[PDB]
Amino acid sequence: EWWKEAVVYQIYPRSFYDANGDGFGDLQGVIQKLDYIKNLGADVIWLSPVFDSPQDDNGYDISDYKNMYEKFGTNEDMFQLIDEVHKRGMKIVMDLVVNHTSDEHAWFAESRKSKDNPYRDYYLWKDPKPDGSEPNNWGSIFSGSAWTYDEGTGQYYLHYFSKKQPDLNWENEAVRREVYDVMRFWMDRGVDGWRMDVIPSISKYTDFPDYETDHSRSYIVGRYHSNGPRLHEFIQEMNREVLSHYDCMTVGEANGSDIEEAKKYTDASRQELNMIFTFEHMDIDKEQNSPNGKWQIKPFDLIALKKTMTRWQTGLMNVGWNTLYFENHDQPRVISRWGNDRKLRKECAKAFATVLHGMKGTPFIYQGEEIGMVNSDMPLEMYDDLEIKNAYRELVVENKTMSEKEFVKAVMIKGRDHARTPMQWDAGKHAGFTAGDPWIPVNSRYQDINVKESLEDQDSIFFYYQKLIQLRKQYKIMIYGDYQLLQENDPQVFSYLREYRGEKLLVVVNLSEEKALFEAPPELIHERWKVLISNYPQADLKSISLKPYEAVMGISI
Ligand SMILES: [Ca+2]
Repeated sequence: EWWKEAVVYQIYPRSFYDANGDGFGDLQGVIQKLDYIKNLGADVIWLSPVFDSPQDDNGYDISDYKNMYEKFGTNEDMFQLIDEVHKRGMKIVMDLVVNHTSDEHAWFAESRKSKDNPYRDYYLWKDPKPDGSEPNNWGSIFSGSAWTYDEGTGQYYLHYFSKKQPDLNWENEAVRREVYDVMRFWMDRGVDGWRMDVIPSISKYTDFPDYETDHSRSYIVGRYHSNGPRLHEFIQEMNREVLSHYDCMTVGEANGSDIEEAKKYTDASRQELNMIFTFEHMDIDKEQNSPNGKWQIKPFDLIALKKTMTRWQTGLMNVGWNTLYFENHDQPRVISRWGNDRKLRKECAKAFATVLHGMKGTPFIYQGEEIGMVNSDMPLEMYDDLEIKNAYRELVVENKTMSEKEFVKAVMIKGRDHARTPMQWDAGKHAGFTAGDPWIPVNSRYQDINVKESLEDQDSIFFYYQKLIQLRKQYKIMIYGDYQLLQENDPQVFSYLREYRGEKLLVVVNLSEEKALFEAPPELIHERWKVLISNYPQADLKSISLKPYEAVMGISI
């Protein structure tokens, strides 16, 4: 299946390329950079959402599923992009955002008018408690309550995300039909698949029970916010009504998912989705459940990474399918977060890439990951994301569960905007992103980190990624082989083995700044190896003295 063998490149289009000079990346800009992506070697593009939206959550608050936001272009520009993707032998996946819409979507503008409106039951409306307060103690992921009051009609509406992202009512069959008609509209025009935004949230517990009260916080995000009673029923209905009618790929964004849930979504026999993004490996550097959420930082712990990635590799080894990612539009640059982004930036970027691309699953490359883009030193006032604005207000100003200094430090490590500063094309003004003024500043280190310098340097992170993708297309063991963690207890080295039809692939990566040692276990000592890739210049893999961030992948001969 082409989706098993794919390498996906995720574009965050407002930050990719600005062809028309307004500072906002656009769909013709994407078209003009497709040759670059094909030369890297990715065969599938996932576009973050370009549908009409007032941009409260930068496109994830959609106000029209059948038209583009004007700064991206028009549907004609989108149809051309689909065509240009296909002319290059590639595929395009769009972002399906159907847990919620914008409050400016015509559906919601109508819903909120009156209880008798035909759109009233497209959304989730509930009476206040007798004292006027919210139906329950559920929280929003972007801080505060999940409920907002509408004075006109005397009810609250639910939003798991912002107050400008009212949640759709999937109990109403008319809403399910509306979603399936959106999907067919785009698929009939050549969209090859969907990345499904917060897909585990679409089914609600319609009794809306309170969470057990904590004492540490007023609003709670927990187990009712996902995996509702009708979740898999709905995904199975979407497959029958839509996905089964096209040659397509689907990936669900699945924050909160564990390995058994992943098998419910991804086991082919269940006729749901092809794969999902879990957050469990993204969650290793926060406390389990602080009121400060992901902003309650912990240092990188390689043993925690090895345990989580291994549970996923073994859990979906012979049923379902994994996604493989360290970066996306919601995550910091991994080398800044967990590694060295200075003197060992190249070695480190290549080392995290080798850990990831040596595994079973579909790899995702976030725009700029392939040139080693890094987190930004911009001051807090320059950040754009509503998530930061809302968390500063709740955690620092109001509840005082984080100090100013601690919050600033956490945002410098994990703010989503580190992913969103423009793609770095060359060393000229605004890194070649725009001839105008970019919507957020370009990262201050762009003169040293960009596509131009990368293509001029044979030792670039770019060529290393290009090689990993080539290897994947040449060596079927990388796609189909099983997985075994080796040297499990080593606190510096992530090593593992893939096996397929009597061939072995050995991946050994020192995720640390200091020297380390890998010794092959006893069963492998009489293997002969050929080195397929390494991030140091100078094949006896039974014993490897590893330099800082040294990575090597060998195949048995
Ligand atoms: Ca533009």
